[PDB]
Amino acid sequence: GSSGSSGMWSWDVECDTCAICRVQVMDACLRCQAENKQEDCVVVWGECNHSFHNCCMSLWVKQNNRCPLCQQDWVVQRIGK
Ligand SMILES: [Zn+2]
Ligand SMILES: [Zn+2]
Ligand SMILES: [Zn+2]
Repeated sequence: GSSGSSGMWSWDVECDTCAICRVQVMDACLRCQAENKQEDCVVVWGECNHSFHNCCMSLWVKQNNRCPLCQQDWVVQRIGK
C-alpha cells in the first residue's frame, strides 16, 4: 500500500518583523540567539510605529539612520519587551 499525502502550505500571518536581521522582533536576533544575549535583545519601538531590535537598530543607524521599513527619520519612541 502506497503512502498518504503530505505538504502543508504557509501564510503571511507573521508581520512586523525586524527587517535588519529578519528575525521575530519579539525574540532575540540570530546574533543574540547564538551568543545567548537574548536577555539583552530587547524591542525598540519607533515613532513610525515600527518595532526593531535595540541591538540591530543601533547597528543599522551606523550605515542608514532611517527606518528600513519607511525610510523615515528614525526616532526611538520607547524601549522594552
Ligand atoms: Zn533584528
Ligand atoms: Zn539581538
Ligand atoms: Zn518605520
